[PDB]
Amino acid sequence: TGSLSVDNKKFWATVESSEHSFEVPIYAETLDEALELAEWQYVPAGFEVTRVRPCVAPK
Repeated sequence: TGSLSVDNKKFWATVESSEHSFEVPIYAETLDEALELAEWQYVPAGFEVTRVRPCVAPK
């Protein structure tokens, strides 16, 4: 499903490294929650979560 932002608060945490900045779908209520979610869940992701943005899309 390309439209995974189905009503749930989908966020994109920019997990960045020197070579490339990545993004993984965070699911939280607020942006602060999404933000901690990244730095919380994204430890074994390798990259460093530099940003978190709201997808806030129905698709």
